[PDB]
Amino acid sequence: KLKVAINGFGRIGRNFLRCWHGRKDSPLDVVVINDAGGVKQASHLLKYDSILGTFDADVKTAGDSAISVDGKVIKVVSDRNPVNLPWGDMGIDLVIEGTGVFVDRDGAGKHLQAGAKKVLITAPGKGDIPTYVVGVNEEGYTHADTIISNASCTTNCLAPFVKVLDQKFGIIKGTMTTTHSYTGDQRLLDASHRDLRRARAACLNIVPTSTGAAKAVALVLPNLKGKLNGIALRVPTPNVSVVDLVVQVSKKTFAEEVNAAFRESADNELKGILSVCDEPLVSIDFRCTDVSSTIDSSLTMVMGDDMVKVIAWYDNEWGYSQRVVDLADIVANKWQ
Amino acid sequence: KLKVAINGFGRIGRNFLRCWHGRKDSPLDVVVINDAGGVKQASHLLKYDSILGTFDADVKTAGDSAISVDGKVIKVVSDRNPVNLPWGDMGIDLVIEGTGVFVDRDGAGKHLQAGAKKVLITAPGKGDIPTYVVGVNEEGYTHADTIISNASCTTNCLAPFVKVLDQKFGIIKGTMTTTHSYTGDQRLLDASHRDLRRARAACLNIVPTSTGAAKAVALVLPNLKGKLNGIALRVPTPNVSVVDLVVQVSKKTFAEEVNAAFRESADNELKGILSVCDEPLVSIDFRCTDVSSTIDSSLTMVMGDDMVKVIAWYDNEWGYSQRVVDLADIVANKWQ
Amino acid sequence: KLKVAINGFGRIGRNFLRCWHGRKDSPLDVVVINDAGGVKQASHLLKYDSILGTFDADVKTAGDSAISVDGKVIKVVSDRNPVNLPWGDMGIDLVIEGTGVFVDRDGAGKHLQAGAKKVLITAPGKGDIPTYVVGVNEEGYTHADTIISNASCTTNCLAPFVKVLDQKFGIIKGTMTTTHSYTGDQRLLDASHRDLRRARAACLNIVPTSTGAAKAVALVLPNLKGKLNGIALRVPTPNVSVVDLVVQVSKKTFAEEVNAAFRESADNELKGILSVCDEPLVSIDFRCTDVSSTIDSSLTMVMGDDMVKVIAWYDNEWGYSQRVVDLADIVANKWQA
Amino acid sequence: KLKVAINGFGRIGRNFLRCWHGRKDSPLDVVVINDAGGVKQASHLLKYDSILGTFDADVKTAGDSAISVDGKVIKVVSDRNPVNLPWGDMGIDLVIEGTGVFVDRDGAGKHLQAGAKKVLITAPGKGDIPTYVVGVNEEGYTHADTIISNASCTTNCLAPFVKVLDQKFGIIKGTMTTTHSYTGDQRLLDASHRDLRRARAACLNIVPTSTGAAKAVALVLPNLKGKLNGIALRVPTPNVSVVDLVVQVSKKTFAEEVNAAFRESADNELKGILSVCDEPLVSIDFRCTDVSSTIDSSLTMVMGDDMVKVIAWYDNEWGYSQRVVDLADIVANKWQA
Ligand SMILES: NC(=O)C1=CN([C@@H]2O[C@H](COP(=O)(O)OP(=O)(O)OC[C@H]3O[C@@H](n4cnc5c(N)ncnc54)[C@H](OP(=O)(O)O)[C@@H]3O)[C@@H](O)[C@H]2O)C=CC1
Ligand SMILES: NC(=O)C1=CN([C@@H]2O[C@H](COP(=O)(O)OP(=O)(O)OC[C@H]3O[C@@H](n4cnc5c(N)ncnc54)[C@H](OP(=O)(O)O)[C@@H]3O)[C@@H](O)[C@H]2O)C=CC1
Ligand SMILES: NC(=O)C1=CN([C@@H]2O[C@H](COP(=O)(O)OP(=O)(O)OC[C@H]3O[C@@H](n4cnc5c(N)ncnc54)[C@H](OP(=O)(O)O)[C@@H]3O)[C@@H](O)[C@H]2O)C=CC1
Ligand SMILES: NC(=O)C1=CN([C@@H]2O[C@H](COP(=O)(O)OP(=O)(O)OC[C@H]3O[C@@H](n4cnc5c(N)ncnc54)[C@H](OP(=O)(O)O)[C@@H]3O)[C@@H](O)[C@H]2O)C=CC1
Repeated sequence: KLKVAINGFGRIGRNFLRCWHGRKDSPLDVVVINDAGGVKQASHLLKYDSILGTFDADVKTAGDSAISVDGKVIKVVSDRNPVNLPWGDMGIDLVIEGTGVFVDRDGAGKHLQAGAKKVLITAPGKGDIPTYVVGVNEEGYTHADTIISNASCTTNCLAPFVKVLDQKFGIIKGTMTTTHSYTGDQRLLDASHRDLRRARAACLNIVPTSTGAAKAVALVLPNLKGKLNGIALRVPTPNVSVVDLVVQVSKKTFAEEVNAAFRESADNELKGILSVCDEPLVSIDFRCTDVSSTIDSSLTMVMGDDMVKVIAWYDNEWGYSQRVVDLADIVANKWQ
Repeated sequence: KLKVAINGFGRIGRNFLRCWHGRKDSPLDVVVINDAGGVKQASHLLKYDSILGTFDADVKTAGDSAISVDGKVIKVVSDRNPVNLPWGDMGIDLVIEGTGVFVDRDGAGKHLQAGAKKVLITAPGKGDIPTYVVGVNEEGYTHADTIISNASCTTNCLAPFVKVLDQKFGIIKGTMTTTHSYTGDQRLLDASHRDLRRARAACLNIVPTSTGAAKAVALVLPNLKGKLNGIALRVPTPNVSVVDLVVQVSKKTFAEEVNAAFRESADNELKGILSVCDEPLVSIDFRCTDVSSTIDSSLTMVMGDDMVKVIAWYDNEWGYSQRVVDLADIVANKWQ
Repeated sequence: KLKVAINGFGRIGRNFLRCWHGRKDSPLDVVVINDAGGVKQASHLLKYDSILGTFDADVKTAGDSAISVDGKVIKVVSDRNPVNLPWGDMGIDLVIEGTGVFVDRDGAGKHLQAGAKKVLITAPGKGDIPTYVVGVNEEGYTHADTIISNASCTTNCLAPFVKVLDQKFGIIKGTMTTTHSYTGDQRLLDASHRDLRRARAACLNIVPTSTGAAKAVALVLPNLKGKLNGIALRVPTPNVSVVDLVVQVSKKTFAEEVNAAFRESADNELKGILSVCDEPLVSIDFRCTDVSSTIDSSLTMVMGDDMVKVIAWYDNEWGYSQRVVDLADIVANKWQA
Repeated sequence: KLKVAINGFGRIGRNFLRCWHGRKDSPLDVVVINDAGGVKQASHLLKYDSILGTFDADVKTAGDSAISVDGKVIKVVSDRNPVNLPWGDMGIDLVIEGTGVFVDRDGAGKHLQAGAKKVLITAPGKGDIPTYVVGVNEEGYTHADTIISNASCTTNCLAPFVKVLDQKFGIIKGTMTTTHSYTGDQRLLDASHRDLRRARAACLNIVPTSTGAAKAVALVLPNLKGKLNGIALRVPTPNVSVVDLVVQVSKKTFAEEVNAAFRESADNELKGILSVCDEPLVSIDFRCTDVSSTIDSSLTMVMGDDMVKVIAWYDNEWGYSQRVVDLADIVANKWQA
């Protein structure tokens, strides 16, 4: 019931399509896809995936202008410049901007120029762009918004439980470290990169790198402005990441009280977004989890009664993608 | 000038031998080695190493009771039970206990029974065993000690800079997380293990696990008793690890002041033990570093003036081994 | 029907249970497991798998003596010594031996001493033990065999299509190499091992190691006695392997014909055993394939009309386990004691 | 002596510089580098290497136009378009082309348009470009060749011992497979790529991919035209590869004899090019070996007296680079313009 266009059929673009496919009675209708790769490439890389495994659905080529998924057809275009896109011609209502290169208002606006009605950036938007994290501040959304951001994968894992920590105990200050799976932005072997660390062989190193999730939390949760900072450590795993948040709170507490606070939310206002796991699991066990963040309850610690340490897992590819579909769903429900 | 016996020719045992080999005018004399493996195995695995690379020295078999290194001969025995060892027969002064199974007083004492004069455990000693970290409290050592511990690799990285942080700013409370390279204690593929997490495929997961380094710091630095706790995250790298320490201090400070405090120590009382790196490096760049801990100066952060976050690198195998040689050197210099 | 006991709940042991669980109207009944690790461990590792993913079934501990899967309770014992197992007491018909330590008659025989009626080794048997490969020589099995072998994962991948090659082109001689994923027998980090190459860090090296798969093929395809040989190259992947076979055939041929020969068999004789893939895929795309061998068609080459090169993929864990289930199924159907 | 310019400071480009740096009394003088990434980047990546380790030399930036290694200053420029390079202005004699994008005459020719006197491609040339393999056909090079190719890392590993086999046993036909470490052309995570197999996550798969190494061997050893073929299997290791060759030889032989043949050549003809290792080693033990091919003796097999299987290791980065240095050395010694 809503014409959606996928701009950039990469990890997020493909995960998004498969996430959408699995939804029941979806308000969205993916009609077109744009990628620098060919049509035979789109179908091949959509059907076979080194992380999600083979797609359980009939995926084949539909000529040279489209692909087929369980019968349904989806147009396939290719144009590095968004302005030259048939968005208007097709009456595209929403464009899923997942190229990683059109994050500001100028770049992302080119979709609007091409005739698109609205755009959702699958990443933090630079400049003055409204960003939303489902379960944290999506209510602030309004159809009047033509360009919106769904933040980063890390921000979607952090915001949900930081919100609980702040409402229940009151965060004073804090730092975070995310031991993150490597991503396409890194190099397979030591090679040129503006970030001299991300330039190093990704499957061979623990790669420290900056993160904006810490400060970005303040966007969706104003009360946290200037209260958090952090860094990231990219490690040799292909997917699934973990956040290590340490905060000083105003109200004294203890490990199990903190955990119970998370469970209360997980069962109510954050059901489907936040989860608490009591099992002694490892990263691979969290692949394909729909929630944005899963607290490893047994790792929660409190030092000196007011320094809380929380460990939360998140499938950076799949989990975030479900959040993209959710935000897109909201756009379709609060339309015109 | 001191008969040393290597009990357990594993990662630490082999690294220790190669570390010792590189020392100039060493007070130590490695005369014997004991391992569950054969003689041809000891020489092969000593000469070829997937982490340290090929040993630059002539290593060959010396029959069925010894091996040869650059000409020098070293006896090779094999006996799972230490009591049945020719320590007394050879007049062994010090035994480098690196089997990982004789960590308490009963088990490690068996070396003394076999005729050994003293034992140095290359790991935290369980029970009432004096533990020392060079550069932190080695002065407390006395020849009267028959069984001593050199703590863990993590404790040797943490203690050095925690000592500086506490003397210069006064630690109130803190938590730590070590993103650690996998070790032999983990499983290559999901298999039986008392620790249900360490039981999972090590090259495929981020594996949370308990650590005693946090509490162990209190042994070598009494003032820290009950002030720190922490966890470990084993990741898919074969060697080199990193500590992420967050502490609340009494004296307000800022990132560069903290770094300068580390440099001051690195240049004086902690020269050779602690180091500060201003380069934007990654884990592989710290392999074979002799220091116990290297602060990544650009990652240092301070939140709200009294919450300090420090990131320090350490070669868990090689770096720790140099510390083993150092403690052994001390034992030889404060002998009888 | 058949009372089955699993001895050694490792990769194959757990892949076996899950393989069995997926079968419909199984003639087998897994009633007990001998896990050295314990009940909590058996339940946890069965539920969570780094390769197979989370078992889609309700798995929990049952008291301190068993576990349950979707309600079916399975007893759990722990004795490293087979002779002390309550096999006779429980009336165990078939013991699935997947410890990797009781691969010879004296070892496996211990299960018989404990009362089990028959033992099936999930690996090449050592010595005079009959070995079978489903799709190649299973018909040779008889209820009289007290100790059988299901061969290795490599033999199960090779034998099937080698059989097609031989009967269709006549194999004169040949050699093969398997680029194999690492396994529990290798070392995570450089450490003691009888095989000085397997002693080296598995996730960091290309590790050459001997293989009996080539010779083992003669045990199931007598016609190829002393005609094949080869080695293995253990590489840094957790599961799924690939065999590279180069044979000199009597009949001059060409790639397209060789592939066509495989397709015929795959569609008939070896349906469910051998497969042919025309897609340009990679190792991971073959995880959880039930067949024991999948020919990569586009890689088939023929040099000088008589030198054939074949590349076949195989899930050394899941595909092999499915075969162990099939062989056990034959033991049940051929039973009648 | 020879004014050398490095175009493309990638894995080979940097391995080259370090290889050159280790040489004594080199006839080459590296005076400029064209790095798209910049000066700080060229200096940093030259100093810190995830595979080679930290360069044991004082490496720093020099102003904003150059870098220096142990005091020797090397200019750095950045133009993705070769035609605009100051080659003529600097009087560059030889351009080391390691970008992987100017592998044909029209591409490499751009360096000549910019004033360089000669171009040496660190990869198979596309089209009518003469290609050489040090130890096999270097003597065929003449100063008249303006654009040459040093072939691929796989061709440099195969050719050398294939030459020994052919002249000592006569190769009738053959096929090979190289279990190759991944390279920058593969994708870190599933992503767009002309080669649908190379598009797949490199550290997570066994990736089959085509190779020209077999055919390329004919360019340096004419005698083997149309006699060999093969493929490549990219595996999860960062560096070092291994070639698996299976050939049918005219003269009946046996493993011990084949190995002995390699040792003779290694000790004479191909000393410093071919080597023979009797140790049971693994991939990592061959990092930084100067030879371009090391025969794993204990793995040599012969099936039916005429089917020979050879396994040879090679550091596709460092060994190849050392060869690029040698070929450049021949350009200098054979110069005289
Ligand atoms: N991976 C993850 O865990 C998450 C990523 N994100 C964000 O999503 C974005 C993309 O990331 P990710 O999918 O991971 O990375 P990928 O590189 O896998 O996806 C980016 C895609 O953009 C495509 N592309 C680039 N330019 C164009 C263009 N101009 N027109 C059409 N297609 C184009 C690229 O095609 P080609 O390959 O041909 O160059 C590539 O397929 C980034 O903003 C990232 O931060 C957010 C959450 C999670
Ligand atoms: N790796 C690292 O980063 C560090 C490890 N350590 C500590 O050092 C110890 C060993 O660790 P590590 O070297 O890493 O592990 P390894 O398993 O590589 O070394 C342990 C060795 O003990 C040998 N061994 C076991 N029992 C005996 C015995 N009874 N007699 C003779 N030899 C025996 C084992 O032989 P076999 O393999 O035949 O069973 C193995 O070679 C542990 O205490 C560990 O915590 C401390 C600092 C750093
Ligand atoms: N992995 C694969 O791809 C294939 C393996 N195989 C074969 O199957 C066998 C096992 O291999 P795999 O599962 O891979 O390896 P694992 O090591 O994962 O399994 C072996 C199991 O045997 C258990 N065990 C050892 N001794 C005993 C005992 N005495 N009593 C009870 N349990 C015991 C071990 O327990 P613990 O860990 O407590 O020591 C371990 O769980 C081998 O014969 C192997 O060659 C065949 C086909 C495929
Ligand atoms: N790696 C190995 O094992 C071997 C590789 N080779 C061959 O060498 C070549 C390069 O391979 P490799 O070093 O491995 O790969 P890399 O990608 O690491 O090196 C290629 C380099 O070319 C640079 N580059 C691209 N275009 C230009 C340009 N127009 N001007 C200046 N610099 C440019 C790239 O810069 P940037 O990253 O900024 O895009 C990159 O640094 C290929 O021909 C390859 O087949 C041969 C033997 C061995």
